Amino acid sequence: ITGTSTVGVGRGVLGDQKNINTTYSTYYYLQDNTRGDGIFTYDAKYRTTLPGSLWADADNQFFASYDAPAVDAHYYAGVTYDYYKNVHNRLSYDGNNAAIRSSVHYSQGYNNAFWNGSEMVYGDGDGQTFIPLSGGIDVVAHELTHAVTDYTAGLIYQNESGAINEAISDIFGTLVEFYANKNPDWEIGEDVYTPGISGDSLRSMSDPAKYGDPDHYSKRYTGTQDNGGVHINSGIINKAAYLISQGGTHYGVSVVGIGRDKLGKIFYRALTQYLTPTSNFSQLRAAAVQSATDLYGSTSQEVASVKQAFDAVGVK
Ligand SMILES: [Ca+2]
Ligand SMILES: [Ca+2]
Ligand SMILES: [Ca+2]
Ligand SMILES: [Ca+2]
Ligand SMILES: [Zn+2]
Repeated sequence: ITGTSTVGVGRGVLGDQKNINTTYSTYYYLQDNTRGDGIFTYDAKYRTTLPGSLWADADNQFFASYDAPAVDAHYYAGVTYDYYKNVHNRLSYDGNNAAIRSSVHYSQGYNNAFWNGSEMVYGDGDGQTFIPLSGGIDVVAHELTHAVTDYTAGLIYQNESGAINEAISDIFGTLVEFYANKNPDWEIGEDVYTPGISGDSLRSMSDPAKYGDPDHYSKRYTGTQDNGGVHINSGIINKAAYLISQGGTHYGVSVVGIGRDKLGKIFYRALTQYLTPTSNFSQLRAAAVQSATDLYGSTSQEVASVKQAFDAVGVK
């Protein structure tokens, strides 16, 4: 919409108050003109037709419970845009400031959120398994990161390349959660998963086996479910990424951590310069080693740690 840029105030899914960038033109819309070609938030009104209508509000105050998921989808797309721009010098997901569109209130009782190749889509959850999924900054950033992967490596969504695609999204969704310093951790989806149980999450990067996902290549799922285990076998890479960052001993192999910042720089380089659509886990190791080499030298501690981490999870 064409109008004046302004700032509104609302409450997110978890009850926190935040300011959001809006546009005024008769109504106040969830349109943030300050980032790239814009961040746009739509109401899918419990239907599955997309994108729905651009979110319009009469007084720029978003404190209704129906507004909550929109507030957070709009705000957390802005934080994810800022992370990629400030940390990695990338302007939006295509690297050329493409507009970011999200629709909330998709369908009824829908326990999922996803990047559909053109925009973000978020369900409200059924209220037991999930609450509205845009309340989870690691969820928003995990899904928005599929857009970057799609424009760069293009990892296909099946077998080992799909599991790498998923792990890359968990890694960067976690780094965005640490960048916003929103109670950060190495778990995924804990702010929006099961409102009635404290302390769990959908997946864990520091210990994938806590929820039954593999944490070593010898425990990888080889059947056909879940497009060959894309959400299951990502635990092997997530554990490798956690060890590169934090360090630790895993199945007797010791890794000296190099921290989150270097973890993000290595994986971002690996993703945008060496991964291809059919890369497998072994090619991922090679790409991460080559990236660390590029950045820190072939005889650095950083290359040594990337090697130890992949060795610890059985990827050669
Ligand atoms: Ca209002
Ligand atoms: Ca957290
Ligand atoms: Ca988390
Ligand atoms: Ca929970
Ligand atoms: Zn994903």
